Amino acid sequence: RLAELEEFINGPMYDAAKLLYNNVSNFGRLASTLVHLGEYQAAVDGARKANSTRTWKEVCFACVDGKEFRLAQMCGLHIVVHADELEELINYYQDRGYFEELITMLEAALGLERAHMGMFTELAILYSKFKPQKMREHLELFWSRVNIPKVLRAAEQAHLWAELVFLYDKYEEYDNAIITMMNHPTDAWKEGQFKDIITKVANVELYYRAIQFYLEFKPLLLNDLLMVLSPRLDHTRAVNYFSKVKQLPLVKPYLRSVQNHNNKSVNESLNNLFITEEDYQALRTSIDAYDNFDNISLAQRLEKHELIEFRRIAAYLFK
Repeated sequence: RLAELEEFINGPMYDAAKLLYNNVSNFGRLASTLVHLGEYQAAVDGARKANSTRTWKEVCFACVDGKEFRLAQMCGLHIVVHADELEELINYYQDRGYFEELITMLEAALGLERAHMGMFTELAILYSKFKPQKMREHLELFWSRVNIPKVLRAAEQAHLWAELVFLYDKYEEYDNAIITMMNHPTDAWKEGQFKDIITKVANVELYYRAIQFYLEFKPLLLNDLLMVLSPRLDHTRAVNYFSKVKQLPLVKPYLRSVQNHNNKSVNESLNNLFITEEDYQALRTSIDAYDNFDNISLAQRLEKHELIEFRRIAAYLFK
């Protein structure tokens, strides 16, 4: 020990070289041997002085092997910042099965001034398959600083529907956000945002596919939803469906809201309602303001009605 301590340090083996490399100050191997000597905490000092990447990898990895984590962490925050290195560092903490610590480190890295995309993208991914509850609040803050396509394929695989919509939304892949809110309603579906995304949708067919969904599982919301679909909705096609599905009394609010298009199936459909609900004043106005309908059919149908207000209308229709 002191044998070479006062000899090499007098004038111009892991424990001997430890001193040798120490005076020449080749921290590259000073740190390397310190590890190879189980003197971890100090080896992280040599790696600091050595200020080398390939060097922190030797120390960090071994520091891991020795299951020294608070060390392997601060000794790992010097590597994550290096995109070209981020992967091997993760793939290493993975096979050693230390997924818990790997995600505890990245937790801090995020703070680092040199924190990049590859980090946020990788934390999300991990979070999905190891801490789903966090997966949300994470995208909530760093959805902009992450490779979206990869994070999606990662929630798709992790059935995190609520989040999937979030991103599909941000990534402006609206058709997908809707399709998703529609197959996994409990999770994803939210009344308000459905009425905001649906619009952006590209493939209009989804409207008719949504109408059906809302109609079969959410009746009270079908009208307010129809109101937003109006501009691009093929009303004749819409009314036909509701009619075949004998649901026209439910979409009344919508029918009135559209009738002003003097659409036929609309008037005919709308008029049948005023009739079954003995609303003759409303019927009068309808056959007065909008004329696209078969008056003789109506006329004939009404001339047989038991209510005088209607029989009078029939007469008016025939004239």
